[PDB]
Amino acid sequence: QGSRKRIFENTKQFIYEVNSITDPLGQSYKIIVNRWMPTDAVYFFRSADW
Amino acid sequence: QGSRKRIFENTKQFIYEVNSITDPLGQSYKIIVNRWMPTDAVYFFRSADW
Repeated sequence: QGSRKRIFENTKQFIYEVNSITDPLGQSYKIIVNRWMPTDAVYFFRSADW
Repeated sequence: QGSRKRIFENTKQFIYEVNSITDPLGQSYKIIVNRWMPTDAVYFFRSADW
């Protein structure tokens, strides 16, 4: 908790916080879930190099 | 945790919280990581006096 880099999303009508997690280095990570994952592995990427 | 002065950065679409640590004296300090460090010490500076 004490090392949780909060990150929000302003929309002019609501401030939607994001389910993000950060490492000791400060690198923030957003967490999204997909129903078609193989269920026996996790993926880390930027969604732009692909 | 209770004394950590959480500072944020607006970007017109997101609010990225910075990984800043504060001292009991009330001053805040950003935390940046670099592979170029000697790995055995840390530097406290302003980034504008150099």
